[PDB]
Order: sequence, then C-alpha cells, then structure tokens
Amino acid sequence: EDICFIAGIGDTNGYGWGIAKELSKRNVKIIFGIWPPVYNIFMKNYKNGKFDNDMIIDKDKKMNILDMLPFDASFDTANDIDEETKNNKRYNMLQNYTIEDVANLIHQKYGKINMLVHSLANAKEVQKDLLNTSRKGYLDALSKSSYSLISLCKYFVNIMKPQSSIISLTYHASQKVVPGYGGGMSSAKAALESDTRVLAYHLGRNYNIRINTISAGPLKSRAATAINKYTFIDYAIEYSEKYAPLRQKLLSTDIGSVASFLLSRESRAITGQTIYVDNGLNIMFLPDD
Amino acid sequence: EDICFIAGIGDTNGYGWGIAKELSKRNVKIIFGIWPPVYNIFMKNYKNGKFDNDMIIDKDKKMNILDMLPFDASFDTANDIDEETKNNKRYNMLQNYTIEDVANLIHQKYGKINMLVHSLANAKEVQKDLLNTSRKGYLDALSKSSYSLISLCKYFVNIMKPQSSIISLTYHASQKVVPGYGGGMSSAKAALESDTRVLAYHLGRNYNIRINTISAGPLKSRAATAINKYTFIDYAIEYSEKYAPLRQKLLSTDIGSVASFLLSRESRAITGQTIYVDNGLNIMFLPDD
Ligand SMILES: NC(=O)C1=CN([C@@H]2O[C@H](COP(=O)(O)OP(=O)(O)OC[C@H]3O[C@@H](n4cnc5c(N)ncnc54)[C@H](O)[C@@H]3O)[C@@H](O)[C@H]2O)C=CC1
Ligand SMILES: NC(=O)C1=CN([C@@H]2O[C@H](COP(=O)(O)OP(=O)(O)OC[C@H]3O[C@@H](n4cnc5c(N)ncnc54)[C@H](O)[C@@H]3O)[C@@H](O)[C@H]2O)C=CC1
Repeated sequence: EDICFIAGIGDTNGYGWGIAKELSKRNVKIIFGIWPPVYNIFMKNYKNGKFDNDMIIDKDKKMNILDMLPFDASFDTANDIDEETKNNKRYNMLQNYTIEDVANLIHQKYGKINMLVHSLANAKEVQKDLLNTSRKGYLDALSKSSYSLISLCKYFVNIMKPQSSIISLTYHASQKVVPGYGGGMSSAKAALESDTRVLAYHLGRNYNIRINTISAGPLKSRAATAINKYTFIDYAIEYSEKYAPLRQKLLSTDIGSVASFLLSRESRAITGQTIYVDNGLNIMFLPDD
Repeated sequence: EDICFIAGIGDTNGYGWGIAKELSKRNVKIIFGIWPPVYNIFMKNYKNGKFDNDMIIDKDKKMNILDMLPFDASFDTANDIDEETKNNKRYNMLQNYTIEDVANLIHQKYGKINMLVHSLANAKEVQKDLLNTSRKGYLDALSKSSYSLISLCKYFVNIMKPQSSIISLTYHASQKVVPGYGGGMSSAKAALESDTRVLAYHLGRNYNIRINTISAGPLKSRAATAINKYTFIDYAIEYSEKYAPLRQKLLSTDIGSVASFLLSRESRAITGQTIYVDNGLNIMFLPDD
C-alpha cells in the first residue's frame, strides 16, 4: 500500500493534479494538502462534481483520493500561528493545518506513508523584479517556497517508511535569467535545488530516503498566471512550443509520469538530482528565429 | 511490439545486459549487437547454457532475446572495413556487421524498431593518462566511443518509428577529473554528452525522436577492468559505496530500470539530458571520514 501526500493543490490546472493523476494509474493512495484560504472553495467544487471528469483515469477508472486536509506550509508547529491568521475568517473554522499537525494527523489516520510531493510556491512580490524586491517579500518567497521543503522533510520523515521517496518542482530561472520571474522566486528555486542536494545526503545517509527535484517547463496554471510580466506564462509557453527540441504541448501529466517514476523503486539509484522535464528547451542557447 | 537494438554486449557482466534484463520485464523484444572479436565466444556460452541463470527475470520470466548479430561500431559502411580486419581470423566467417549493414539487416527481417541503446566504449591507450596519449590513440577513442553514436543515429533513424527513444552511457569523468580514466576516454565522454544535446535538437525537430544519456556509477565490467590503474574500478566502487548519499551496491539493473523508463513513452518530455544513476555520488564535494 503506497500512500502519497501532495502539498500544494488548489485546483485541477496545476502540476499537483497531473502528478496525482499519474500516481493513480499505479494504484497509489493520494492525500491532498490544501492551502486553507482555498480549502472550503475546493471542497465545494469537489462536492458539486466540478472535478468529476478530471478524475477519470485513462484505464477507465476513478482517481482515488484518500483524504483532503487543510495545510499551510508557512507554519511549522501549533505555536507558530500568529494572531492575524489565528483570527482570519478562512482559518477560524479550521484546525491542525501546520506541517507537524498534518504529519501527526496523517500518521494517526492512515499509518506511515512512502511518497511525499512538495508542489507549492508563493511570493508576495513576484510582480516586481529582483532589484526592487523588498527584504520582507524576498524572505517571504524563501520561507514559503524553499524552507517549506526542509520543514516538510523534518516532520514527515518520522511517519515515512525506509526507502520512501520525495520530490519537489523547480524552474530553470534558478540557473539562467528569465526576465519576469521576480520577487525572489528565482532565488527561492536556486535554494530549493541546492537544498535538495544537501537533503539527499542527510536523508540518504540517515534514513535511506531519496529526494529529487523536477525542473518543469511552462504550464498555464493559477500560480503561473499570477506572474504577469499577455503575461509571462503565455510568452514562455509560446517560446517553448516554437524553439524546444520537441515541438509538442507540455502536459501536467508529462511531469506526472516522470514524478511517478522518481517516486517509485524503479529509481532506487537516483537522488539529489534536478531532472528536466521541459521537452528539452533547457539545452538550447540560440533559437532559430 | 517494442523492438530494441542494444549495441555493446560481450557478456552478462556489463550494463548492456542489465538493460536487456530490465527491458524484458516490459516485454520488449531484444536484438543484441555483438562485437566480432567476442561473437563466437558469446554464442558458444549462450548455446551451452552458460547464461541460462542470468536470463532468469525475477517473476520467473525468461529473458526474450530476438536476435544476436555481429556488429562493429568502427565501420559505417561496407567499404569502410580495411583489408586486414576483413581477412582477420575473427571476421572471415561473418558479414553485414557495419553500422549501415546491421540497420538494413534489422529492417529487412523485423521492420521498424523504436528503441536504440548505445552501450559501448573502447580506447587502445586507456592505460595511459591524457598527457601521454598519442593522437592515434585519442582519435581511436573518440572514433569508437563517440562518433559511433552519431553514426548509429544517422543510419537507424530511417528504420525507427516517430516518438522512438535513444540512450547511451557516460561517466562523470567528463565533467570532473578522475585520475586513471585515460586514453582520451574522459574526452570521448565529454563529446558524447555534448553530442547528445546537439542530436536531441536535430532528432527532435526532424523525426520527433528522443535521445538522452545515462551517467552511471562504477560497475565491475570487462571494459572497466581494462582501466588498469588494485585497478581503478575497485577503488571507484569502494569509494562510491562509502561516500555516496545512498550506501548500497550499484547493480547493472539499477541503470537498466532507468534506461527502460527513458526508452518508454513515460518520458516523452525528456530529451538531450544527462541523467545520473550513481546513488548520488556526483553531488558530493568533500568526503566525510
Ligand atoms: N507553472 C509553471 O509554469 C511552473 C511551475 N513550477 C512549480 O510547480 C509547483 C506548483 O505550481 P503550479 O502547478 O504552477 O501552480 P499551482 O498554482 O496549481 O500550485 C501552487 C500551490 O501552492 C499553494 N500555496 C501557496 N502558499 C501556500 C502555503 N503557505 N501553504 C500551502 N500551499 C500554499 C496554492 O494553493 C497552490 O495550489 C510550484 O512549486 C512551481 O514553482 C516549476 C516550473 C514551472
Ligand atoms: N563500468 C563502468 O564502471 C561504467 C561504464 N560506462 C559506460 O557503459 C558502457 C558499457 O560499458 P560496460 O558495461 O562498462 O562494459 P562492457 O565491457 O560490458 O561493454 C562494452 C561493450 O562494447 C563492445 N565494443 C568495443 N569496441 C566495439 C566496437 N568497435 N564495436 C562494437 N562493440 C564494441 C565490447 O564488446 C563490450 O561488450 C560504456 O560506454 C561505458 O563507457 C559509464 C559509466 C561507468
């Protein structure tokens, strides 16, 4: 029985969904971690069957979601919750949404898991360029998009089985400059990739757990659409579809099937790596046009 | 009907064999390309059942070998083979072993294939360090170990279906220095890796075909043993098992399962990449003890 917790899903148009979809093809139980502010709305859409078609698997089956829990990557433990949030309308009717709390919650209800997916990003000033990003906004991007991975590993390793696997999503902006990806997001991804290597060492040596990161190509999702700089995401997609070695549309399931492989034992020898799933765009220097 | 041609197998102790074994789990037909000098010995052992145990695939499956053909990567076409090798004791009783001839041969007997594996390397002066390698020895290593890939692509591309996949094997000595990996082999691996990217562009744009390379960890194979440096290989294996993030023996089938994934459609969005399957050793800078 393989159980996978996916941190970072707010709809069916992101990478988290493509990953859950592909893992279902392999019969793995899925648990969603939903950011509190969109939890109730997500449950409403779910309950009203708005995701039904999106849950049908190729092999003529239904995606099996074990559970859906409110989850906020910016809070490590219960005593980290501040006043302003502890009174927020969207957080009031919710409890146990901190990293340690969800880990205890999952362990208590379903036992130990063996697959972990970090699929979340957030930066307050993603619209501003690096030079004009404030210290507060910069640290916010790193806390939510980078440190969250470290904390997830620290708390979930206690409820994971040996030889389990972890993955996260990153973007090439960390290695090469892409104008438009601001707010410290490029910085956060750079830390994520570096941290993945160091975590691979500690997790590998002490628990025999693997951890890799997938560098994906452009995907018109909510997080992306909110980067605007006809917006940043529309440009990257068009560019990728014109100049990438492989001229085909990049689907969330393309990252999903690769994630599925990295999360399985088929890849027991791969760890601390940044795997590119972008139709090869990253190998290009000079375009044809 | 998936058909894969594996170029570079002289026994069951190499990566070519582990790859063949893993591909058989997915029921893909295997065609072996055997270097002429060792063709007779290999057929002899196979015939006398000296590989029957190695052909056992976990699930009691029996490795499915479609065909076994003599093959020499140093010759592009029939009129490339010199008089000497032509009348050589080991080549006399054989024919159609050049790159162009095996392609036409496979096509004529089985039609188009969709999987190509370049699993060979060779260097006359591997025992010498770069500084002391002659021009002749250097060009020989590149000719046999690097150009062979480009040539294989040129002739096999015509007998491959769209969306097919190609992989080769490389070693980290191309990116970082490992004393002992001489004769221009480090050079050859560097070329192969760069060529993999360039070919991904061409193969991808014109044939919608993918090509990637696997950077494997140390394996005590025949080619590896030739690198007399208690030999280079024993050191590398011992060093990998004591310092890699994942302390475990690296099996040929570990590279095999990754090869299998890259050759299947599950990796449609990956191309031109160098994927490390080395228990994570490449991410380390300073060893522990
Ligand atoms: N869309 C793209 O073009 C690319 C995306 N990526 C990465 O893929 C990952 C997922 O992003 P997408 O599928 O693009 O977008 P997405 O918008 O579907 O997913 C991001 C999720 O993070 C959640 N989030 C924000 N702050 C949170 C917090 N404090 N706690 C928990 N959840 C929180 C949101 O609810 C959202 O569902 C991100 O890490 C992103 O950087 C990597 C390459 C490209
Ligand atoms: N063993 C190791 O530690 C590592 C090996 N590699 C690569 O893996 C690939 C396969 O090597 P191994 O499994 O190590 O050794 P192997 O010695 O079993 O296989 C190489 C094969 O190439 C064939 N060969 C040599 N010249 C040829 C020619 N002109 N035409 C056709 N075949 C020819 C040999 O018969 C041999 O079977 C090589 O490209 C090697 O560089 C990459 C990382 C590590």
